Amino acid sequence: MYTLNWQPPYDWSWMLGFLAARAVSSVETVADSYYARSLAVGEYRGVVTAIPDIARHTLHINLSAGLEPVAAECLAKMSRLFDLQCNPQIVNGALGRLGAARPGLRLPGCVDAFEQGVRAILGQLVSVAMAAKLTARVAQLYGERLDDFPEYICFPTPQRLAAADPQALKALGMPLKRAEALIHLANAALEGTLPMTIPGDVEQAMKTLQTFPGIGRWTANYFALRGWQAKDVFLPDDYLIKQRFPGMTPAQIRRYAERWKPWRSYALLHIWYTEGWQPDEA
Amino acid sequence: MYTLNWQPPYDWSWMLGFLAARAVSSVETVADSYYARSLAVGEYRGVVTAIPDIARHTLHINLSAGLEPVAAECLAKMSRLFDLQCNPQIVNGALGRLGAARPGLRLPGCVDAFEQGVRAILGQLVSVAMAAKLTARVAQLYGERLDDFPEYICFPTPQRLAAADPQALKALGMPLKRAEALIHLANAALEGTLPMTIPGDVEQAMKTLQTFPGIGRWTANYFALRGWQAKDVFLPDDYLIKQRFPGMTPAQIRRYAERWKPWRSYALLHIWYTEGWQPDEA
Amino acid sequence: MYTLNWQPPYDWSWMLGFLAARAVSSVETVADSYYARSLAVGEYRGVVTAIPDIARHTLHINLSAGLEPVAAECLAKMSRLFDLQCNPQIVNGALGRLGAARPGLRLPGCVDAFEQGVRAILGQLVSVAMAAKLTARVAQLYGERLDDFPEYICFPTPQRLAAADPQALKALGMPLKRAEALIHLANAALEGTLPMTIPGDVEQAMKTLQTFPGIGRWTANYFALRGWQAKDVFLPDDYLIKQRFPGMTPAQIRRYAERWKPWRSYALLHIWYTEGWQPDEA
Amino acid sequence: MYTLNWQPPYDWSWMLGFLAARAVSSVETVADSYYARSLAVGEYRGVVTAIPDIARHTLHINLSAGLEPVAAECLAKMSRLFDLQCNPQIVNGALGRLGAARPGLRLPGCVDAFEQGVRAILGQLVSVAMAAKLTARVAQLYGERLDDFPEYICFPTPQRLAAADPQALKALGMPLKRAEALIHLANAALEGTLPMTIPGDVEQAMKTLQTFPGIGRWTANYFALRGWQAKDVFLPDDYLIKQRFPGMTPAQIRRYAERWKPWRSYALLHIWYTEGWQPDEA
DNA sequence: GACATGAGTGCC
DNA sequence: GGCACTCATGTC
DNA sequence: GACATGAGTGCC
DNA sequence: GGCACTCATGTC
Repeated sequence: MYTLNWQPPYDWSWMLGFLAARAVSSVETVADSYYARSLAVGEYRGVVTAIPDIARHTLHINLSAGLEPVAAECLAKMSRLFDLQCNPQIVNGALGRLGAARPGLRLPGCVDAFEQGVRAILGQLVSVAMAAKLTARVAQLYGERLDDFPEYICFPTPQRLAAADPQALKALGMPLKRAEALIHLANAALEGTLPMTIPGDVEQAMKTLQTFPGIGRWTANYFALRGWQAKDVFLPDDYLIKQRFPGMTPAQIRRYAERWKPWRSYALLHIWYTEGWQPDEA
Repeated sequence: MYTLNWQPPYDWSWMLGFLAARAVSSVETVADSYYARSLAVGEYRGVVTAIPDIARHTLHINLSAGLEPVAAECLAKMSRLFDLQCNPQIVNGALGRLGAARPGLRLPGCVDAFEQGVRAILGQLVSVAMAAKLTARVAQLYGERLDDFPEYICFPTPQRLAAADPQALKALGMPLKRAEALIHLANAALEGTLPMTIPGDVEQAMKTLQTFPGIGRWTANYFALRGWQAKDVFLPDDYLIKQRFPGMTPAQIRRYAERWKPWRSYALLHIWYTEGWQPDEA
Repeated sequence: MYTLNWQPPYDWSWMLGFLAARAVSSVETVADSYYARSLAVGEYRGVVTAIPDIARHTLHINLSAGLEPVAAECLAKMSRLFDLQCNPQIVNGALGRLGAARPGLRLPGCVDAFEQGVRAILGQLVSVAMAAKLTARVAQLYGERLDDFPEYICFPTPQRLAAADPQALKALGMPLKRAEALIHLANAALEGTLPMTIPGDVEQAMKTLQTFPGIGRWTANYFALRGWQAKDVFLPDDYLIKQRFPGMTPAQIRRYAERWKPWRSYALLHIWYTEGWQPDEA
Repeated sequence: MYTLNWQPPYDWSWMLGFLAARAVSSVETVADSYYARSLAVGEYRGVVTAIPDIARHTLHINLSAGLEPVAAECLAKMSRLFDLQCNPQIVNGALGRLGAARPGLRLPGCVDAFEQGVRAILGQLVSVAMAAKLTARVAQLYGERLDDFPEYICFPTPQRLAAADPQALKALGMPLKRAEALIHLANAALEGTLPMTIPGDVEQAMKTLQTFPGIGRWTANYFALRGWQAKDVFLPDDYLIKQRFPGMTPAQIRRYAERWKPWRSYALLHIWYTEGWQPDEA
């Protein structure tokens, strides 16, 4: 129905694959030709279905009737998720070699900063698949089902999680500390203390974000990258990243990563997805 | 040339009129058949043109090339400005008689919360036409002019007003306290402390805004109403509102206004634009 | 055994009467010729007996063997409780008539600031008789018993009340808010946040006390007078004071009291203890 | 005139030796047979003289006429400075061989915590002798000279040192951060933020003190030890203490000192004054 | 991965 | 001897 | 209109 | 009494 453009190239298989690995049961549905999920914008609810059209370098978006009143916001959330703004020529011509292998690489964003904040926290320590597992159990117990689409369920809202028993969340398979971190976040979201859109001084905001209980530098960085689509942040503390920069310390990986400014987020993504990458033999 | 839907009725004449009186020179251009303005989204900039289609209950939006990359967010911004999500038969079915004369009334939003905050501040005590001219001088001194469209100029940014000399701003025609309110607000915007979207707990947020230097209850209420498009806030501290409820104190006005919950913001717009309105013997 | 002198005249009948009405069962014993109570200074504990010898305008202090290693401290605490430093000629001189019916009037201090802090809070609203009873219940539940004096009990320490159960104190006959006030005061004392000695800036210090939950302006003023023995503070908010200045508001009474500077604490006492008194309708 | 008791043994040579080395000209006089200094308690001023009487295990205190009204507090101030409360059998019973060589060792305290705070700060990174002269300069420049004893100057009040020009202090011979630290400490004293008496939770109160400018973990410790006479604190960050524990790191010394709880302050003093001392090679 | 604790390494 | 900026530990 | 004071009112 | 809320009132 609705239609948005993008600038070639765009590696849709890479993106869909990336979302699929983290997809949450009952919330999202990922296939090789499309993406679909529940979506809440205020008291408006429905299902969004994104269908890319390669030959035409366009993305078709369909909305169930309940989301029509806020169509444009849905579109906006979709374009942030898919990084439709990216000019690959600018980024690739900057990252050089590092990106030459997957020039269609895009930054997977989010459809809602609060959700991403919940995802990031639950992604602490565990495996990607284990976080999706955990996130799935949290959505199941605290999310709302769509009257029109029972197979689907909306991600738990800020109020619902703000009013959850720490013990209950703990029972889903996470420390008490993690559950407290989640509740705190829902409140920050209710009060407007969790920036929902990318802030002008990402560095400063990430510092404030770290004063949140349960949110360390990794979570704040990862949340900035995904939740805000901050394009120039690296994850020198990441598990896989330490495994790509053998024997290097956080401030080293960090100083190194500086050569990719101001597209460190994209460089980070390429490294994660470059099977045998290793720092330059310099 | 995009397109967005709206439900009838929609009083465009009234809306464009409300925007026209507050139109800021070089930033916005208002006519009886279209609205247009400079628009910045991150580092992307251009000019938006909104043409209403009464024939097909549609709103045609056109963007210059420099904004096309972030097209979706632009459409979202225009939909919040024009209140396209509104179901008038629901609001008026609730407001009753108060809304029967102007059922097409809509809540004039903003295209960016930061800008709206600045306008709210530069609108204190002075006249509407004055705030407009005053605000234009600020946009004149701190705005980013568009290369693609020299005639237009982007609204100041938080980083540009945060680094502004108090005295300089004051010399444009405002007390020093107000120049300082603008500087503080820009800072808050920079670090993510200023909610850019409607928060879950609208008054907890408004209470927090009242700690900001230069922001009292009237400014908070007004900011929430237009900046967040909060649908259930009333302005019992408003000059004109006090005149509409002869000899009534803020609390009495607020008590009375409860009859229009959960659509007090619409009630407010109807009462503001209904000369000679007066409360019942209730 | 030990002896401390004073400057005549000293109204011991008034001093003992005042202390006698506020005495806490098992903690203090007040008779016509002597005062005695439990006393803890660190881990040193015992009983203190003070016998005033009018003839030789001296004060005889006896100390249980347990307090002997900290004799001086006990002596200084007795001198602060009895305002032995007072020069009646200077106060009665700077006060004129107001302080002529009882020039022996002394400011009753305290033996420990935290204790006075607790008394001040528990002395809120209820009558003096109820405050003493209420306080007696608190001492009875959290106090320390003296092995050599089974009849006496040490006033509760900050370490016990800080650990106290809010509900336990509430059960003694006080609002939950007042018990929480006590718990917080005890935590402040443990942390070194409660000034145990008169600060140089009493006004600033009191303003800081008022940020303590359960502590308003009255409690802070009363605590300064008794707890720090600050000599220049008035209780414009006091109940009995309001009756002493009919028709006048806290600020009027306060403007009036400026005439007795810098001995307002004393004036406050005289006016307090003069049923007939009334202001000069200037 | 006045007499205070102490339990033997008491190494007076050592004590007077410790105070004489740190004596401030115009403030205190220290001789073989006595100790003397200016003293201010409110608006009462004068000279205090302490003379130990070894024959009867007592200390004689003489107060100049100006301090009689507050004699008891003066007596208490002397008891805290000379650690009269100490029971050497308990301490020495616990310390074992560590204090067998000097069973009369006492903890040199102070007569005022503010003053002690200033001395702690002025003695940072300098020699005992320099600190004394440095301090003396400060005293002379901001003190209150006694009319009855011309050569005696009262130590600078908090009010006087708060309003001191941050440069005049630099002049005397201290860094810029050094003088700001003094001016800060002084305001705290005025507002009641600097505990004047030992808090129930020393570790906590010390943490808070460390948030003070110019006050680090070393000064906070030394301050607790002398200004509050806390008996169980150690100084692993002390230069001399480092030399006494060859190699070992701050945390290791600390863990070793634990063997002397709850008298680490005494353990500390013994180690300071036992030259070829070295830990057990165990 | 979050978080409080702990070793160090130059400049005031 | 304060004080800011890293890494190494060691439960949860 | 933001914002100190000040004084009322009513519910802990 | 504490305290949050409410209604002048005077200033910038």
